[PDB]
Amino acid sequence: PAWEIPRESIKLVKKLGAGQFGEVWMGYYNNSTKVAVKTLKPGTMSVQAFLEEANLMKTLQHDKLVRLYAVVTKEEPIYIITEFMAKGSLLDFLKSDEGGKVLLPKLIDFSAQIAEGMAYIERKNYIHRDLRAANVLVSESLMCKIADFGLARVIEGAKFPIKWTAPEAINFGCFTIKSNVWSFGILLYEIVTYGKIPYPGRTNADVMSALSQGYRMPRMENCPDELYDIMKMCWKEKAEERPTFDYLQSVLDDFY
Ligand SMILES: CC(C)(C)n1[nH+]c(-c2ccc(Cl)cc2)c2c(N)ncnc21
Repeated sequence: PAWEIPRESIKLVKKLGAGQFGEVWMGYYNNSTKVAVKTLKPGTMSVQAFLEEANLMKTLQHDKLVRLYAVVTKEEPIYIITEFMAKGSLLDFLKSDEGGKVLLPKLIDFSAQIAEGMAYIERKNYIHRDLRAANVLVSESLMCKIADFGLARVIEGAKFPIKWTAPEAINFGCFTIKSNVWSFGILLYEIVTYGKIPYPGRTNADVMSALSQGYRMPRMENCPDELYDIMKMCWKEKAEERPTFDYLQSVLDDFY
């Protein structure tokens, strides 16, 4: 439709990350606009399911969600062209020297921005399924935007993140907006700790056992009670008893 553009009009300058699925490049749309280019390495999938991500983005357009600009799907290397996010993924950023020197003020803001984009997705009636700091991107103005809608659904190459996935989603395959709320609470842990792996020292297997036994991550050092209460809320066993992303955005804006 109005998303196909001729290869010509895209210049790939510098590589930003290799996957076992493709590359991400910083580039230019006809010299004027800085863009990111998601490369598909052929044979890996699914020159379609690679595009499922882009197809989903055509519908999901909010300011705190990475914006699609265009696609190139006619020659053998397929591209997804999006808004370029200068500071990379939220995970990477929080771990960098610069990220290590941002105080809670901005961390809570990061957190609340993500809660905002998620409040759009709930409203829109979608689920992300793969919500975590590595799937949040940061621009120059320190804006957080949600990316990677590979697993996003309206109700395969895939691999949902065990340590981020709600217990009823693991055990009964039950993915809902409320399961995303669980994932968000884990993303709060990620933010607070400056990009530490959840459940340090535990394998996916362990975690999960331990979840079936009512285990929660104990309150972490350098995390205020009120914040941990928000985390604890997102982890309520009963999915129905977890907050909405609107309540999260409200409660998060109220730290001052
Ligand atoms: C992995 C990393 C951090 C280098 N990365 N990944 C993407 C990205 C590109 C296209 C889509 Cl469809 C989704 C995400 C990205 C981006 N846009 N801007 C800056 N860094 C990006």
